[PDB]
Amino acid sequence: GLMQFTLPVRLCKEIELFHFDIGPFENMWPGIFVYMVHRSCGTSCFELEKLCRFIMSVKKNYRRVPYHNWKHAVTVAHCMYAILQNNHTLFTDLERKGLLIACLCHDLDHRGFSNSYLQKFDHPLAALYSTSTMEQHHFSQTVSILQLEGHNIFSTLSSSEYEQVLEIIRKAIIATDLALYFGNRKQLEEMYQTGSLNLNNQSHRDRVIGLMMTACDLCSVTKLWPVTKLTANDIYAEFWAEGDEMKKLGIQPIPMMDRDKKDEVPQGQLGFYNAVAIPCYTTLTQILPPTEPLLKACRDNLSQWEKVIRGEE
Ligand SMILES: CCCNC(=O)c1c(C(=O)OCC)cnn1C
Ligand SMILES: [Mg+2]
Ligand SMILES: [Zn+2]
Repeated sequence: GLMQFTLPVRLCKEIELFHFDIGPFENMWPGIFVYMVHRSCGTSCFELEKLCRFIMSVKKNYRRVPYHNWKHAVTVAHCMYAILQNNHTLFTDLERKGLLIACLCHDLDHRGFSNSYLQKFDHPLAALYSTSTMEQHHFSQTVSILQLEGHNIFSTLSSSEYEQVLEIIRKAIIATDLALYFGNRKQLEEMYQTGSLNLNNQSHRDRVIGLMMTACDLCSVTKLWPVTKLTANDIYAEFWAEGDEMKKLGIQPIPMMDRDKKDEVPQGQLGFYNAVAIPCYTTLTQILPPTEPLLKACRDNLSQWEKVIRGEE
């Protein structure tokens, strides 16, 4: 009850910043996650005992893949923590609870492969879920861990509060499906420029939360250059493994995933910053002006990728 989580001074200070890196000590990441929940939500909102058991079942159900791992889960929850703390009054007690758990859970049981590879492989998950294949699985794994004896961190919500939070978490996780991002940000762009955007309109909140999810999911592009640069290696380790599996099915992969075309990464990053990241943080900043640091950090890293092509590194 009177049990707080305290961090070392540098973590205590740096964690509040968008660009915070959770460091290489895995055994600290749970404490970091609880610290974020307690400051974002209250020391009340979850029974510590039940949270601590949920966090470890969640950790256990992430795999040892180069990028889509437990570290990704906590980095993505941290970025949601920075957004929610810089936009205090805009979000309800339940949204704050739901989104942090959504972000920790959003890639549960990822195998390091795209929705596309499953479809070409004809993986059984591509039969059970025709769109947002991994993402329907991720929410499905979430609900399974919530159903374990001593794991319902939501036990003390009213019945209708329970269905509201599992609905926030489902929309939140599904929205991390990048095929859905393009449409969602188009509709948010138009609604803010024709001025019809209304944060009291549930279908509008849904879209805004969805963009937040995309923004947190992508947030390795908003870190300091050396973090972003080293994360890019992990991301390409999964992409080239997938490309190798595409070749194994006798399909030529897109160049992004072809490890022979390692030369074109810097140009592939420019495409992704221009086509996805910058448009994402731009529209986010417009709706939530305190998220600007993410835009500024993204533009800086766009700049750094340009210097790699110009042969300046
Ligand atoms: C699979 C997740 C979607 N993409 C990314 O998260 C990403 C990329 C990328 O997609 O690059 C494509 C050439 C580059 N940096 N980051 C964070
Ligand atoms: Mg995902
Ligand atoms: Zn993710």
